[PDB]
Amino acid sequence: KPAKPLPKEMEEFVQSSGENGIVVFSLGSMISNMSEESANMIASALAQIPQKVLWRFDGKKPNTLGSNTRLYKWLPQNDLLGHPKTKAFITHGGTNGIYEAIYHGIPMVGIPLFADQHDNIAHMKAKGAALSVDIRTMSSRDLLNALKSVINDPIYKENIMKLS
Amino acid sequence: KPAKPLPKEMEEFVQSSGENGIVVFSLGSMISNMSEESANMIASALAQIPQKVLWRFDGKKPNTLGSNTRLYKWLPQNDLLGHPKTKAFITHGGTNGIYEAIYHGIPMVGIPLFADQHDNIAHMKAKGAALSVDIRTMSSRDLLNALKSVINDPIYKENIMKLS
Repeated sequence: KPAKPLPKEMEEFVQSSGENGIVVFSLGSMISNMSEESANMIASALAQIPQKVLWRFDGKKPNTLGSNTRLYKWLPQNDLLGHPKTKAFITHGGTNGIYEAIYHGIPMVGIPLFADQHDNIAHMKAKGAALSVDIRTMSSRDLLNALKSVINDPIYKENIMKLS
Repeated sequence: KPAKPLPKEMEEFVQSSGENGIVVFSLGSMISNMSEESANMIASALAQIPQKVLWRFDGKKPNTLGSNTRLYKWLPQNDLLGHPKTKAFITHGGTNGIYEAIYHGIPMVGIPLFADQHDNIAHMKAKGAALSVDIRTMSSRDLLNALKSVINDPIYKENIMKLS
């Protein structure tokens, strides 16, 4: 699972998303162990989307961050995934978050690094419950496009929700 | 964060630790990308402790797994850390996990692999809020000695509850 309310200041930010709703990037645990320009290429993508973004982040502030995007050292990932404004989930593709993504039926953009992460996202994509990015090159536009598909094209939400 | 209750099945288990209480190993997101013997070493340290242990895990069941230790592909880490029966948190030391442990008063053993994790754990260690393992060599007994100290010496708790 059941989802509990969010902290006030965070609820306030989610509610400011009107009918566009929210994107959650959690955990982004391996972003700090990548180049400043990767975080940038991503922040560039997140910025150009009408959704508010809550991005689970600890390192240096990306200098492409949007006014849509807020960086938090800790997020209630699960509480957010259960929010009625959540449209998409961004994750490395650790099994834990994909279980919560499935539970609450929130379709995903994967950004894997290690085989574990690649094969988990490959699986959800084969089930049309996610799109994936990077490994092979990546442009902001590649992520941006991935993000507008899953958010706006309702088939990805049908597909994740046939898994729960 | 607040902690909502666990799933009934996970509550039966947690309650089966009586006056020993529980250890949470979550997420251990990188356990999948290290050798089988690594898991078998850790499992051998977890088995040697009267606590029940919930380990967030998604590969090949370790063959030195204890009867006290159960593997789960997903955990409600935050609800577990909340639970009044929790004694110790084992984590790679990512920022997110150290935030819930601070919030809830749960001392930690870090098993860090990256710099952000090596730093976060070194801070916690110096606050007297955690011990740390691996990097340099690593034997089961190092992880056991660490565990018993944090579970049993009430100082490590006292220190983490000054941080919250």
